[PDB]
Amino acid sequence: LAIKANQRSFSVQFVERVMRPVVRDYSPFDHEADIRLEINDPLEDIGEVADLIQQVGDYMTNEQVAEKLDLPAPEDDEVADSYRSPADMEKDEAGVQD
Amino acid sequence: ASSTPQTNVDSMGGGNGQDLTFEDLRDIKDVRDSGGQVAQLMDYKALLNFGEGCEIHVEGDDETKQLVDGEPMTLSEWLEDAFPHLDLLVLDLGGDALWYPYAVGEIQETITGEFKEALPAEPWTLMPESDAQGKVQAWHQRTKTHGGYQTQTLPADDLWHIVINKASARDEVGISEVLRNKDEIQAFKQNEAAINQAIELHGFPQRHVKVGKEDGAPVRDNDLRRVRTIFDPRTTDANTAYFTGQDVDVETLEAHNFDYSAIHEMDMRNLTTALGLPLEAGNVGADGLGSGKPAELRFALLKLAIKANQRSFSVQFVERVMRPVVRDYSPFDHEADIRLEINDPLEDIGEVADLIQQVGDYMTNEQVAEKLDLPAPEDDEVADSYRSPADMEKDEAGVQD
Amino acid sequence: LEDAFPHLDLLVLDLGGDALWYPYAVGEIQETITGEFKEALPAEPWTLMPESDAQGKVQAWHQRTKTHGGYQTQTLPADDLWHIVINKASARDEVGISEVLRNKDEIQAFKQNEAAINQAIELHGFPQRHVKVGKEDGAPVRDNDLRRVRTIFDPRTTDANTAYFTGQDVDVETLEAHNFDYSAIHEMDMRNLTTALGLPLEAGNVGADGLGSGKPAELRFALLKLAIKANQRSFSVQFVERVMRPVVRDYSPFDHEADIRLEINDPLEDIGEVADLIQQVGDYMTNEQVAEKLDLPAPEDDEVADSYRSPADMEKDEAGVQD
Amino acid sequence: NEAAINQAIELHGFPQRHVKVGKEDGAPVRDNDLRRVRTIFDPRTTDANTAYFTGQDVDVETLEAHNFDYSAIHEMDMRNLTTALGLPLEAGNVGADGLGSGKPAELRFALLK
Amino acid sequence: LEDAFPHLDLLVLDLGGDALWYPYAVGEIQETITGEFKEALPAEPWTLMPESDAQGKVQAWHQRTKTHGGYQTQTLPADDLWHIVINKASARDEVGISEVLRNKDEIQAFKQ
Ligand SMILES: [Mg+2]
Ligand SMILES: [Mg+2]
Ligand SMILES: [Mg+2]
Repeated sequence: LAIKANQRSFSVQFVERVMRPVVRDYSPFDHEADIRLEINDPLEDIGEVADLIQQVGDYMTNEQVAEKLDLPAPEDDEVADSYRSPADMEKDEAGVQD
Repeated sequence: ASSTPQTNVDSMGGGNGQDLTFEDLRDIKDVRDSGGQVAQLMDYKALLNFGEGCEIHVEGDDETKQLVDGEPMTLSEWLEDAFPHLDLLVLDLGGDALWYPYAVGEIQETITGEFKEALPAEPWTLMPESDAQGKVQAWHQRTKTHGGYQTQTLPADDLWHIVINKASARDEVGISEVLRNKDEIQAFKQNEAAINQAIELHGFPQRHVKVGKEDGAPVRDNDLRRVRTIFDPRTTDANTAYFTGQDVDVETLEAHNFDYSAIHEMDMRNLTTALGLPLEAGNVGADGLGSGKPAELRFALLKLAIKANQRSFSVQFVERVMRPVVRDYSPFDHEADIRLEINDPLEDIGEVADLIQQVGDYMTNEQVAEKLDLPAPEDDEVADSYRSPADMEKDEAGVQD
Repeated sequence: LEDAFPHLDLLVLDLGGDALWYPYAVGEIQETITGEFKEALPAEPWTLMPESDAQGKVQAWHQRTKTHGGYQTQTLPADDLWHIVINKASARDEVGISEVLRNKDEIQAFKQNEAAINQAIELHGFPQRHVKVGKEDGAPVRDNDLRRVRTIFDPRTTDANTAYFTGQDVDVETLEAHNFDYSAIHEMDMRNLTTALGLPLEAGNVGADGLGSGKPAELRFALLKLAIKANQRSFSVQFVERVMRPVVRDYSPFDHEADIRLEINDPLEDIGEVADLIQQVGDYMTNEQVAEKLDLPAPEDDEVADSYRSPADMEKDEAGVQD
Repeated sequence: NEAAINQAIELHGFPQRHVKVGKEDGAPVRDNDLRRVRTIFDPRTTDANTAYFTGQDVDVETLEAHNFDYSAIHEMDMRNLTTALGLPLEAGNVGADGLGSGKPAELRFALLK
Repeated sequence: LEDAFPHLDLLVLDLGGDALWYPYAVGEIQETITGEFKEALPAEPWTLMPESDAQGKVQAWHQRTKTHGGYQTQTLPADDLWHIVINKASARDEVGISEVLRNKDEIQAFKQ
């Protein structure tokens, strides 16, 4: 909680008074865009995340899983937005008698 | 059957404002500013109550949908745009309302038209003036300056104030938990100082050289100066040896053992319990209480206390800062069913996942997404279903399960 | 009623708190500037005392409040006030008992023993230096002589690694820290106070051997839950009967004789234990009964709400094959 | 027995300072002389790290806190009262070895039910 | 932004470290010899102190640095500098608190 409070306080402030001025002054983009910087939790357990994904992956889109699991989102938006696994969808290109 | 409430409210008008002087308020700041163990404990209280962040809900949000910036927003989208860093504001004000009798601030605008922010004010600088029915009718401000102090008064119309700790309903001015416990805080600091001074004197052995024969010739100060020069601990080293006549004795003041650990554990127990924290927050522990139903009770009590503070803050923040912002700067209905809710700091998502495995068959996909702290499904038809969205996708074809 | 009492969770904690401390919680019913119900508004319970008739019913309320001078006094006809009593001597007791006043002697005993320990730690918890000067049966040493010795041996200016050189006729004695079991006195005090206030020992940051385990644990936590249930039911009945029903008469188009219940949540539920139960015997519970135990909204369609097999199982029977 | 323990803790639970003044077999010290010594050694105005400087004919003795097992007296009293009122021992915030386990537990909870 | 801030993981650790030790992390925005953004460039926080207006906003920055003799002094318009405060007394506090100066007494006690 103390780390989260410090991280959010730094992140908001870094975006608002160094990233946004750079987007005004040196960039062809809109500086009013919804930029967030986020700073990683130092004490994550990826095994605890993997356990969670096994228990309730059936309620998470493939992008939500990739986000929690700290991976790039899937290549195709159609599978990224699906709930069932990308491996399960590939396995449904043919496949029989499971 | 009353418009004006017909029951009186114990107003100490003989005490001008409340009996809280600016010096009492500035002494709360002195405790907060000072650092060390007591300040860190009250920071842990703020972080438990408010550090896990927040979410805005509007009951029936979908029906609010309106073209604001020529494009669609519901009131939840508009409020999320209006209060973009609400997690910081909630931790700041929630902190202030735990230390001081209130958090307090003003509503600010852009140079013409739109809402800027809800802007806090330094709570030690401000005290309320109350009417005979206990309502704050004006705010009085004293601030440090180029000279000593400057003084200011404000009509209580564009300020807002949140009270967590209060004596009762009707109490619109609240209580500082610090001033309430000042005697216990003083006791803690005094015992800490007593231990530090006792370690300095008694925690370490000291050399006592005795010179001359007992019932023999007396030794004067100039004689002891030469002996001091020989036995000086400044220039002695670990493996120095001494050669003497029989009439020189190297005695020692032993380190006189006392249980400063138990005194610290006692002090910390007193302070943590006085501040309503569990003993564990003070880096101190107790036997048996770490286990079973004894553990379950104290952590249940902590979560109940947090829940009470969170609800008291959340209701009040909506009713006297979010709703006024919706009247003054917004195209939506201010009478809409807005709720702020502040996250439980001590959730176990593994326990939630275990629950969803056992009884997911009785929860809609939206109820599951809510418990699991995720966005609701994209299509309302699947959101409202009871069987998993992955199972419904699997039923686009699928065979021999 | 949910629209009439939007923040009832806060009101219940406020009044329930007051009715445990004081003999009663007490307050009034308020209206908007014309017409509608505003709120049930509490009043400061230390400021109000009831006047009882010969049959023990409260016939009037008497209020004393601090003011610009000393005190001002007020009297109210007990018609638009309402009051909740949790702790009472019996039925017929319409005025109730303060649990604090009832236990005042034990609270005093606790505070006295606490003060005694703090003073004992200050005097006896820390060793103190005793320098003795002069030879035994020798020349006497006067106060002005001890002032110079005090200046040498001053604990204020001494540091951890100071060394001393003396003639034979100076003795640096010590008052040891004289050991006493203040921890056991605290445990005893806390046991007395918690048991007097009907809380378990564990609430006081104090614990007991064996009592954390097995049937010994189960009994004390059962006793706590029974005491809570008794208070909750006593408050709930009374809140409905003498504030919610009057509001339903005076400001509502509904029947005040309707079967209203307020119920207050159990603080010590284990949702995992409930989920285990639903797995074992869900096959005997309707979907509404499951949703009630599990603390969820009832299903959207009454036909599925009233069914015994899961709503997910019924959805799965919209087609589905080869399970 | 409860009142007796509270009084015993007050008198015997805490150590007390005994300053003895004058030389043994020496000149006597009168009440007005002890009043001035009391003023020097007063526990009311003493603090944790006070130091004392004296001639040889002043002794700072102590009445140690004399150990007695008030916990066992409480456990005995509570066992007496709970059993007299037909409640299990556990109701009084007091416990017993072995009796929390197995058939020994099952009997007392069966009796209660 | 990923192209503009290629080593943000190091910058965040440097500034985040400074903003925990000192009342603020502080720095400037730098450009290539003509046109494009170079980097957000930190500055040594012990060398810089802010000047606050009556409303508590930093209106100028004041800099003292060691040199060939003793010290030289510099002043900057607070327009092209930027500064991050983690530890602060309240909102409105734009100058922040050093956690070290706050705990100096406890640090001295430890070392002694
Ligand atoms: Mg001689
Ligand atoms: Mg003589
Ligand atoms: Mg004589």
